[PDB]
Amino acid sequence: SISISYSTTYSGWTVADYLADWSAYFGDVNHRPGQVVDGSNTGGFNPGPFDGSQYALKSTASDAAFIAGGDLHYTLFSNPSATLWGKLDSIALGDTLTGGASSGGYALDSQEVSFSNLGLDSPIAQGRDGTVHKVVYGLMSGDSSALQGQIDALLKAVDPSLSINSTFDQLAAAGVAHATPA
Ligand code: HEM
Repeated sequence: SISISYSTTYSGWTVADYLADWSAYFGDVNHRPGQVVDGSNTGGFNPGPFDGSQYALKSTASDAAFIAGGDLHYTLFSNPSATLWGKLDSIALGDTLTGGASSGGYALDSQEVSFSNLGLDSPIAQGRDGTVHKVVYGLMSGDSSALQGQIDALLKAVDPSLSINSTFDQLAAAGVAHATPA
Protein backbone atom coordinates (compact mmCIF):
# COMPACT_ATOMS: atom_id res chain seq x y z
CA SER A 1 0.00 0.00 0.00
CA ILE A 2 1.02 3.60 -0.50
CA SER A 3 3.02 5.08 2.36
CA ILE A 4 3.08 8.80 2.97
CA SER A 5 5.62 10.73 5.07
CA TYR A 6 4.87 14.31 6.06
CA SER A 7 6.40 17.02 8.18
CA THR A 8 4.17 17.80 11.18
CA THR A 9 3.81 21.29 9.67
CA TYR A 10 1.34 19.77 7.19
CA SER A 11 -0.73 17.58 9.57
CA GLY A 12 -3.91 19.56 8.99
CA TRP A 13 -3.53 20.07 5.23
CA THR A 14 -5.29 17.93 2.65
CA VAL A 15 -2.96 16.12 0.24
CA ALA A 16 -4.63 17.94 -2.67
CA ASP A 17 -4.07 21.38 -1.15
CA TYR A 18 -0.44 20.54 -0.33
CA LEU A 19 0.24 19.31 -3.89
CA ALA A 20 -1.63 22.08 -5.70
CA ASP A 21 0.30 24.62 -3.66
CA TRP A 22 3.76 22.97 -3.79
CA SER A 23 3.56 22.53 -7.56
CA ALA A 24 2.30 26.05 -8.22
CA TYR A 25 5.23 27.36 -6.16
CA PHE A 26 7.85 25.04 -7.81
CA GLY A 27 6.58 26.44 -11.10
CA ASP A 28 7.01 25.28 -14.68
CA VAL A 29 10.67 24.78 -15.57
CA ASN A 30 9.74 25.08 -19.27
CA HIS A 31 11.31 21.79 -20.31
CA ARG A 32 9.78 22.04 -23.80
CA PRO A 33 11.14 22.16 -27.36
CA GLY A 34 13.34 25.18 -27.88
CA GLN A 35 13.77 25.73 -24.17
CA VAL A 36 15.66 22.77 -22.74
CA VAL A 37 18.99 23.96 -21.30
CA ASP A 38 21.40 21.38 -19.84
CA GLY A 39 22.15 22.16 -16.21
CA SER A 40 19.28 24.66 -15.96
CA ASN A 41 16.02 22.74 -16.50
CA THR A 42 16.98 19.15 -17.35
CA GLY A 43 17.35 17.79 -13.84
CA GLY A 44 19.60 14.79 -13.44
CA PHE A 45 19.75 11.05 -12.86
CA ASN A 46 21.65 9.00 -10.32
CA PRO A 47 23.87 7.51 -11.49
CA GLY A 48 22.82 8.78 -14.94
CA PRO A 49 23.37 10.19 -17.44
CA PHE A 50 19.88 9.05 -18.62
CA ASP A 51 18.96 6.17 -16.33
CA GLY A 52 19.07 5.42 -12.66
CA SER A 53 17.42 4.89 -9.32
CA GLN A 54 16.65 8.59 -8.90
CA TYR A 55 15.71 11.54 -11.10
CA ALA A 56 15.81 14.93 -9.40
CA LEU A 57 14.98 18.46 -10.50
CA LYS A 58 15.09 21.82 -8.79
CA SER A 59 12.98 24.80 -9.76
CA THR A 60 14.48 27.37 -12.02
CA ALA A 61 13.22 30.19 -9.80
CA SER A 62 12.57 28.93 -6.22
CA ASP A 63 14.50 26.51 -3.97
CA ALA A 64 11.79 23.91 -4.46
CA ALA A 65 12.79 20.51 -5.72
CA PHE A 66 11.59 16.95 -6.10
CA ILE A 67 13.14 13.53 -6.33
CA ALA A 68 11.60 10.57 -8.18
CA GLY A 69 12.84 7.17 -7.05
CA GLY A 70 12.65 3.73 -8.61
CA ASP A 71 14.17 2.19 -11.70
CA LEU A 72 13.95 4.96 -14.28
CA HIS A 73 14.93 5.30 -17.91
CA TYR A 74 14.88 8.33 -20.23
CA THR A 75 14.86 7.64 -23.98
CA LEU A 76 16.31 11.04 -25.03
CA PHE A 77 16.17 10.91 -28.85
CA SER A 78 15.55 7.16 -29.20
CA ASN A 79 12.12 5.88 -30.17
CA PRO A 80 9.77 6.73 -28.48
CA SER A 81 11.60 10.00 -28.03
CA ALA A 82 11.55 12.14 -24.87
CA THR A 83 9.95 9.42 -22.74
CA LEU A 84 10.61 8.78 -19.06
CA TRP A 85 9.57 5.21 -18.26
CA GLY A 86 10.32 2.34 -15.90
CA LYS A 87 9.30 1.74 -12.29
CA LEU A 88 8.38 4.71 -10.11
CA ASP A 89 8.31 3.82 -6.43
CA SER A 90 8.49 7.24 -4.76
CA ILE A 91 8.17 10.99 -5.09
CA ALA A 92 9.73 13.26 -2.46
CA LEU A 93 8.85 16.99 -2.39
CA GLY A 94 10.51 19.84 -0.57
CA ASP A 95 13.32 22.24 -1.09
CA THR A 96 17.08 22.61 -1.19
CA LEU A 97 18.20 19.72 -3.32
CA THR A 98 21.66 18.31 -2.57
CA GLY A 99 23.82 15.57 -4.00
CA GLY A 100 23.93 14.12 -7.48
CA ALA A 101 25.70 11.29 -9.24
CA SER A 102 29.12 12.32 -7.87
CA SER A 103 27.73 12.05 -4.33
CA GLY A 104 25.97 8.71 -4.86
CA GLY A 105 22.45 10.15 -4.85
CA TYR A 106 20.16 13.09 -4.24
CA ALA A 107 18.40 14.31 -1.11
CA LEU A 108 16.32 17.28 -0.04
CA ASP A 109 17.75 19.34 2.82
CA SER A 110 14.13 20.10 3.64
CA GLN A 111 11.96 17.10 2.75
CA GLU A 112 8.34 18.10 3.37
CA VAL A 113 6.28 15.21 2.00
CA SER A 114 7.01 11.91 0.33
CA PHE A 115 4.84 9.31 -1.33
CA SER A 116 6.35 5.83 -1.41
CA ASN A 117 5.32 2.32 -2.50
CA LEU A 118 3.68 3.85 -5.52
CA GLY A 119 4.09 0.65 -7.57
CA LEU A 120 3.87 2.48 -10.87
CA ASP A 121 5.35 0.59 -13.81
CA SER A 122 5.30 1.98 -17.34
CA PRO A 123 6.61 0.05 -20.34
CA ILE A 124 8.68 1.90 -22.92
CA ALA A 125 6.09 1.16 -25.62
CA GLN A 126 3.51 3.44 -23.97
CA GLY A 127 5.85 6.36 -24.68
CA ARG A 128 4.75 9.72 -23.31
CA ASP A 129 1.31 8.29 -22.41
CA GLY A 130 2.84 6.15 -19.66
CA THR A 131 1.91 6.94 -16.06
CA VAL A 132 5.54 7.39 -15.02
CA HIS A 133 6.09 9.96 -17.76
CA LYS A 134 2.85 11.79 -17.05
CA VAL A 135 3.51 11.98 -13.31
CA VAL A 136 7.08 13.25 -13.53
CA TYR A 137 6.69 15.49 -16.61
CA GLY A 138 3.65 16.99 -14.89
CA LEU A 139 5.80 17.87 -11.87
CA MET A 140 8.51 19.32 -14.12
CA SER A 141 5.77 21.48 -15.61
CA GLY A 142 4.41 22.65 -12.25
CA ASP A 143 1.34 20.43 -12.59
CA SER A 144 0.68 17.78 -9.92
CA SER A 145 -2.58 16.56 -11.52
CA ALA A 146 -1.17 13.27 -12.78
CA LEU A 147 0.49 12.58 -9.41
CA GLN A 148 -2.77 13.45 -7.64
CA GLY A 149 -4.74 10.98 -9.78
CA GLN A 150 -2.33 8.17 -8.98
CA ILE A 151 -2.33 8.94 -5.26
CA ASP A 152 -6.14 9.07 -5.28
CA ALA A 153 -6.30 5.60 -6.85
CA LEU A 154 -3.79 4.16 -4.39
CA LEU A 155 -5.69 5.64 -1.42
CA LYS A 156 -9.07 4.37 -2.66
CA ALA A 157 -7.51 0.90 -2.96
CA VAL A 158 -6.90 1.00 0.80
CA ASP A 159 -10.40 2.33 1.51
CA PRO A 160 -12.83 4.36 -0.67
CA SER A 161 -13.26 6.92 2.12
CA LEU A 162 -9.58 7.86 1.75
CA SER A 163 -8.55 10.30 -0.95
CA ILE A 164 -6.39 13.29 -1.75
CA ASN A 165 -9.07 15.28 0.07
CA SER A 166 -8.11 13.61 3.34
CA THR A 167 -5.76 15.44 5.65
CA PHE A 168 -2.33 13.97 6.37
CA ASP A 169 -3.51 13.38 9.95
CA GLN A 170 -6.56 11.48 8.67
CA LEU A 171 -4.32 9.37 6.50
CA ALA A 172 -2.05 8.66 9.48
CA ALA A 173 -5.09 7.53 11.49
CA ALA A 174 -5.99 5.23 8.57
CA GLY A 175 -2.60 3.53 8.67
CA VAL A 176 -1.05 4.92 5.45
CA ALA A 177 0.92 7.92 6.68
CA HIS A 178 3.35 9.02 9.34
CA ALA A 179 4.75 12.31 10.51
CA THR A 180 8.33 13.47 10.63
CA PRO A 181 9.66 16.32 12.83
CA ALA A 182 9.14 19.81 11.39
C1 HEM B 1 18.91 14.26 -18.03
C2 HEM B 1 17.68 14.74 -18.15
C3 HEM B 1 17.07 15.24 -19.46
C4 HEM B 1 17.67 15.73 -20.55
C5 HEM B 1 19.16 16.01 -20.78
C6 HEM B 1 16.64 16.05 -21.49
C7 HEM B 1 16.84 16.61 -22.74
C8 HEM B 1 15.86 16.98 -23.63
C9 HEM B 1 16.08 17.55 -24.94
C10 HEM B 1 17.49 17.83 -25.51
C11 HEM B 1 14.86 17.80 -25.49
C12 HEM B 1 14.55 18.38 -26.88
C13 HEM B 1 13.98 19.80 -26.82
C14 HEM B 1 15.02 20.87 -26.59
O1 HEM B 1 16.24 20.59 -26.70
O2 HEM B 1 14.63 22.03 -26.30
C15 HEM B 1 13.86 17.37 -24.55
C16 HEM B 1 12.50 17.42 -24.72
C17 HEM B 1 11.56 16.86 -23.91
N1 HEM B 1 11.80 16.19 -22.73
FE1 HEM B 1 13.59 16.03 -21.81
N2 HEM B 1 15.42 15.70 -20.94
C18 HEM B 1 15.67 15.19 -19.69
C19 HEM B 1 14.71 14.72 -18.83
C20 HEM B 1 13.36 14.58 -19.14
C21 HEM B 1 12.39 13.95 -18.28
C22 HEM B 1 12.70 13.29 -16.93
C23 HEM B 1 11.20 13.99 -18.90
C24 HEM B 1 9.83 13.44 -18.53
C25 HEM B 1 9.48 13.05 -17.31
C26 HEM B 1 11.38 14.70 -20.16
C27 HEM B 1 10.41 14.98 -21.07
C28 HEM B 1 10.61 15.71 -22.22
C29 HEM B 1 9.52 16.09 -23.07
C30 HEM B 1 8.03 15.78 -22.92
C31 HEM B 1 10.14 16.83 -24.19
C32 HEM B 1 9.40 17.48 -25.35
C33 HEM B 1 9.04 16.41 -26.37
C34 HEM B 1 8.34 17.10 -27.51
O3 HEM B 1 7.24 17.67 -27.29
O4 HEM B 1 8.90 17.08 -28.63
N3 HEM B 1 12.72 15.04 -20.28
N4 HEM B 1 14.48 16.84 -23.42
